[PDB]
Amino acid sequence: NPPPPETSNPNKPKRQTNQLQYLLRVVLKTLWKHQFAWPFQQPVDAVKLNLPDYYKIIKTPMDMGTIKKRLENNYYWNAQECIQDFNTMFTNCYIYNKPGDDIVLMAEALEKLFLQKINELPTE
Ligand SMILES: Cc1sc2c(c1C)C(c1ccc(Cl)cc1)=N[C@@H](CC(=O)NCCOCCOCCNC(=O)C[C@@H]1N=C(c3ccc(Cl)cc3)c3c(sc(C)c3C)-n3c(C)nnc31)c1nnc(C)n1-2
Repeated sequence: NPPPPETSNPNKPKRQTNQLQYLLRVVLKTLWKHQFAWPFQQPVDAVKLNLPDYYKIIKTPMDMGTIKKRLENNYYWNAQECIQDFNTMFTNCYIYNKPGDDIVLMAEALEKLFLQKINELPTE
């Protein structure tokens, strides 16, 4: 297992935004409470899951556990940076797995929920 994605950067000035607050308050909390959140609340444990090829195949690993920390650490520069991490997290799941897999069906539901909630976003 690699080290997790960084959750802070001393050279990146901390920053907070109306949308970044909404993404932590509204968007992240919804998916984190969702029944399908559990495979995404932390980085993929390739060791525990016996996935030797994962971190060779998945070049940009991302998870909601990382996203939660970054929103709480004001690591994100703007909402768009947080949004892309969510999409990257779903994409990794989609490409690494096979069609019909349960983890795909769950990621679909979580992604439709993610998109439904960011239609309700301010502007910045
Ligand atoms: C004694 C033997 S016999 C034997 C072997 C040996 C040693 C060998 C072998 C290998 C190397 C060497 Cl040198 C020598 C031998 N190889 C095996 C076969 C082999 O190569 N295995 C390793 C490759 O496995 C890849 C396929 O993995 C399928 C499962 N996918 C996942 O886990 C993805 C993962 N899913 C879920 C998930 C799933 C379902 C649900 Cl509802 C929800 C989530 C998930 C997350 S996070 C999380 C916390 C979970 C639970 N998650 C995310 C996010 N995104 N994705 C995932 C083999 N083949 N023929 C023979 C004979 N052998």
